[PDB]
Amino acid sequence: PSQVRQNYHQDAEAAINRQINLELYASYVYLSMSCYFDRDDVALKNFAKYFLHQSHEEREHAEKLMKLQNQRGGRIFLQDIKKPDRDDWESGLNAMECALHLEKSVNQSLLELHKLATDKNDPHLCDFIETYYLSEQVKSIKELGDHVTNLRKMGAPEAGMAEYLFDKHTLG
Amino acid sequence: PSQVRQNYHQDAEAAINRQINLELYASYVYLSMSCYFDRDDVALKNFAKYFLHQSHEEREHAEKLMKLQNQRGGRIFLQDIKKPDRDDWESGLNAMECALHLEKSVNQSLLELHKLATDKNDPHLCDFIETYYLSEQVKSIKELGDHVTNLRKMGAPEAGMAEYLFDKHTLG
Amino acid sequence: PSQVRQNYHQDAEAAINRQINLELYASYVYLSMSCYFDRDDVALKNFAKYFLHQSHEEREHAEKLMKLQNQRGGRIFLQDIKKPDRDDWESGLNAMECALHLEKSVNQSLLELHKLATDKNDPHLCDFIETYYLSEQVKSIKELGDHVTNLRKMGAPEAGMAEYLFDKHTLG
Amino acid sequence: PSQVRQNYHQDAEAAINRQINLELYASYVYLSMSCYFDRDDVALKNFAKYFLHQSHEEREHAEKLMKLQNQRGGRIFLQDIKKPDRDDWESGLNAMECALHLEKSVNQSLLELHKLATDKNDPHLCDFIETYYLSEQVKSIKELGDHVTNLRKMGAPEAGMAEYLFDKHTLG
Amino acid sequence: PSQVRQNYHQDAEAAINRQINLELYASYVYLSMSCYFDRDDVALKNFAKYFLHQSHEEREHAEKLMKLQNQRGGRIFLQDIKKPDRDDWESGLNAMECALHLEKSVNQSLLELHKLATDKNDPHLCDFIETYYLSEQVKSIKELGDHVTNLRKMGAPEAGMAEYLFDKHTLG
Amino acid sequence: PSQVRQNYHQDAEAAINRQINLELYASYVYLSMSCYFDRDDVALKNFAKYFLHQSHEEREHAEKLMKLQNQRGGRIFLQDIKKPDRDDWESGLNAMECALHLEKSVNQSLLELHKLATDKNDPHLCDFIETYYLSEQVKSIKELGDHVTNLRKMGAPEAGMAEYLFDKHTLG
Ligand SMILES: [Fe+3]
Ligand SMILES: [Fe+3]
Ligand SMILES: [Fe+3]
Ligand SMILES: [Fe+3]
Ligand SMILES: [Fe+3]
Ligand SMILES: [Fe+3]
Repeated sequence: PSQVRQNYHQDAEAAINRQINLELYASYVYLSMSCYFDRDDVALKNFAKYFLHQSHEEREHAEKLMKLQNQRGGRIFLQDIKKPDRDDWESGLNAMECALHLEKSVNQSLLELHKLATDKNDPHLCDFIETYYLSEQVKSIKELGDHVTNLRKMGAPEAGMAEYLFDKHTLG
Repeated sequence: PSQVRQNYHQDAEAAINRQINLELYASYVYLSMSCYFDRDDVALKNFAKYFLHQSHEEREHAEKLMKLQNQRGGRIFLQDIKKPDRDDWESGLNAMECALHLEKSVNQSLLELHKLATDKNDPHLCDFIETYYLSEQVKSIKELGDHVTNLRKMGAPEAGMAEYLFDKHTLG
Repeated sequence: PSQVRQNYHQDAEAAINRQINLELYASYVYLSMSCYFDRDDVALKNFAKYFLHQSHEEREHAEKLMKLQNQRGGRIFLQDIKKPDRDDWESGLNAMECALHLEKSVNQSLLELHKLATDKNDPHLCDFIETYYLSEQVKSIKELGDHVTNLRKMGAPEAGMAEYLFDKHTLG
Repeated sequence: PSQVRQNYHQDAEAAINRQINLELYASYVYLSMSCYFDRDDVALKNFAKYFLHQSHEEREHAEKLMKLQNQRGGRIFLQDIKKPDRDDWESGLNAMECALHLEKSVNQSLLELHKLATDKNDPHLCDFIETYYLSEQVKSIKELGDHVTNLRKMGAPEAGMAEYLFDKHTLG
Repeated sequence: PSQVRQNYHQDAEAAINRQINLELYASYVYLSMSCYFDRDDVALKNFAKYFLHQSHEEREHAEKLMKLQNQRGGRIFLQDIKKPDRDDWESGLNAMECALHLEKSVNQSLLELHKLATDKNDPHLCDFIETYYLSEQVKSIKELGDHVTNLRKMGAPEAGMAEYLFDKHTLG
Repeated sequence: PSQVRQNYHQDAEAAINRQINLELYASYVYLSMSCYFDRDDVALKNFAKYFLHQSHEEREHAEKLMKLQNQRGGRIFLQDIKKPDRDDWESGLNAMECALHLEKSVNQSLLELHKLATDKNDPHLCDFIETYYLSEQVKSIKELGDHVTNLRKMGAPEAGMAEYLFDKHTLG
């Protein structure tokens, strides 16, 4: 074993490698949304800015899980990063609704990982997930729900001034 | 009697204890409106800010009446603070119309208290109500009437951009 | 259900609404103690200052629980705020001993709420209670015990200089 | 066609989408090298810093090609990002020699893309590749050759002080 | 019982007194290592500085456990501090390997204490150990493993320039 | 012998190792007094501050004797640090009287060590004890005698305001 390794089960080492690939895939989906809003037939620059910011945040989450795996004396194994489900994201409203669905699937995976660390009696790993990951997911899910509510009430997508004025006043 | 007590009738001491409970109840109604606009299915953050500010102002009015009762040598007696009439406030327009009705009922109670101090020949108590309470109620009632007029003219609640743009330009 | 709701049981939503009413009641008891020390027949101004500070801290605790209920997608329901047990608090020593009893009853309710979140497997709710509530209650209970010990040793209430010199040197 | 499109052949649009996937793959290989030097059985922190810097530079190259494709009125199509050839990189010398081989394969692909733009008479695309890509590759290839020369002369890998003192004096 | 005591079992009070003696013993072992590197026949001043810093950190850990025992209303009982296993520590490499073994034995004792607080349902005591002790031990164990790896690769102890150049470049 | 050793007798080397253990024991007794005044049933915070300061001063005296032993080319040998005589120190007056007795026993040991260095003709060792130790002990003994005199005249321990007002005005 590694000279530093203590109280660190092989099931937890394997589950951390699965979470690293999921954060890298989330970063790639947000990059694809950012490219779509910069097309000349779409042209919404504060929507493009917003999704490029989310893409860089998800890469930082991934690089912080790699640091934890080396600190406990586990070994990192990388896999393929699969392509997104779509190339064309249809509208400002539909992109926000797709992002809300993604963030809820990442939160479900983190809750399953906390349950495994609890069953293996790893208190350091439980505290790391609570402190750096769970409170950030709850904050992101609430912001995306508030954006979907306002866009639906203004009459997006059919009311043509709706996505233009939301790009200026909320995302500006 | 208290060693400080002079020209202070027992009817006025009892009427001051009734006004203290009414300001505490007004503060609780504005807190309930502030919580409603922060729901994920409502999401109007400048409406939530506005009503939380009114809730803190009404508590200051209450604490200033307690100071007056101790200065004249009367004795404070507290009662229950009853719950608001509603949990769901329906829209931005309906909440402003409920607040206009509340502020007019607080003003009516203050006018009845000035009439009692006039009949008992208490000039210090008449001047305190004129200086700190009557000119603040007239200013608050006029502001709420101007907000109701603008929201009705923009087409709230059915015109979906109306409450969104009023939250940005008047309450911002 | 709310579009944001995930891993949030209806028993926990109901227990959070009970804790909100208990913090609002604690805030009202400290306001009643602050009024008592400002009477002309009592006249202890640093005792009055101390309890008005505790009353404002307990309102902030309440408003922070309302924010958590809206973030997880639950619904806030308000009740009556009942009046305190007393209008006259007898002395500086007796008021500190009543406050020590109140803070221990609020801590017991928070420990029962952490036990319920543990049984329902809600790690986000467990961490919120640990981080913002449990370490503040332990710190408040120790300060109140140290004030009761010093006042009893100086000979309060019968030694008339005791509460006067404690108001100047500890609460000043 | 797009309303902005002028002098932009479909073969060049397809070749730009192939270069975008190659820069994203280069960024992933440098991230895998950075993780290796942070293991407790390797522990070379200025080697880890150096490769994390190269990984972030290659992502910026990719995001700048996406901007060019939208400016000329072409359409971006993403593919899978394949995993690196290795998980264990053996030594400081072997990692520098693998990086020199990678940078020469990226330069060969850029030279083939300039030849295609020359044959299609696209002067704007020729100038973009010359100005932002060709002079950066020649500078990177020369730096990596100088690092390999010094490490071989000091006696790496078998002379144990060689990689330690190069980490302190050249990469510090 | 103490007037402040709530939810605090006598087994946990006894286990906290055992951890206080273990941190005081760790502080004494690091002081003995610091004296050894200041001998005229050893003369390594950055090694002496490094171990004197660790000795002062372990005393702060002890004094913070005493504060917790008084806050929960338990009673402190002191024992003898036993002498270290050695007076002569042989080399820079052997001292780092002895320190790595000590830090892993302190971490094992803290994990046994978290398991006891979990079984007694003491959430305040669980959070204190997680927040102030577990993340500091994991960070210290990883640093000591990286120092042992570099010293072995440079050829310590037999390669006479190895401990001299590590004292200048890593501990400087 | 050590290459630096000159005019340094083996009896003096052995007497310096005995004085090192006595300063470490004095530091441990003052730490036990500091913990006692922070109990919730005692609660005297300027008494707790005062004794924690004395505990840190006695550790500095010990670390300065270790430096002298290495400078003259002698060898340090550590022993057990025995536990204090008491866990409960009864009052502010009784703790000051115990500290006065301790400081006089440390001074007696230093006078016996100066007499031995005089008999062995070691002028450097005589000057070190005069310059750094003898004038500090005479100053500490006089301060403790003045504190005992004032506490006895104010009526401590039975006059309950005595230790409270001395904590505020002399130790503040
Ligand atoms: Fe994430
Ligand atoms: Fe008012
Ligand atoms: Fe509270
Ligand atoms: Fe490149
Ligand atoms: Fe420690
Ligand atoms: Fe001393």
